[PDB]
Amino acid sequence: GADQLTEEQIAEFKEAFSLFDKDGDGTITTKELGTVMRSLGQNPTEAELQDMINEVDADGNGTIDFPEFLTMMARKMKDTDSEEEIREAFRVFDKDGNGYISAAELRHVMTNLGEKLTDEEVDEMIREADIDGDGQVNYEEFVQMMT
Ligand SMILES: [Ca+2]
Ligand SMILES: [Ca+2]
Ligand SMILES: [Ca+2]
Ligand SMILES: [Ca+2]
Ligand SMILES: [Mg+2]
Ligand SMILES: [Mg+2]
Ligand SMILES: [Zn+2]
Repeated sequence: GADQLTEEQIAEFKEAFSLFDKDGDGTITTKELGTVMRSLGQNPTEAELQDMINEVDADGNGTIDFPEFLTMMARKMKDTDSEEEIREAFRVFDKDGNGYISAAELRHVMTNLGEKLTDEEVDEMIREADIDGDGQVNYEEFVQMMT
């Protein structure tokens, strides 16, 4: 849902993040999250606070940065949020929007993104990611292509 947030919503979330981030180091700790929760009448344990962070902790460093905070504010988990971002990346290559990346689409978009590969490199990239062997890369294959 983080992709559906408006500009004013994001600007308000920036103000909120700054109030959570007491020491201004750009990350929210369990200590900082706990302060906020208790100001709102809750008493989460340290384990419950760490779990709130883990649910959005895409990089696994144990703290919330602002992109992860946007996941939290959209009331989403990190797995759904990452799937939204992978699907956005997929759509960049799927120029004709049919749900499959062709060799010509991969060559075209990679070229315009500054990496001009030979026709042989593109065919090789397609074949390696093409699991079901239909000659194209669907979304589920695109995810494994990126791991
Ligand atoms: Ca901090
Ligand atoms: Ca993190
Ligand atoms: Ca396509
Ligand atoms: Ca395929
Ligand atoms: Mg969304
Ligand atoms: Mg966006
Ligand atoms: Zn995200």
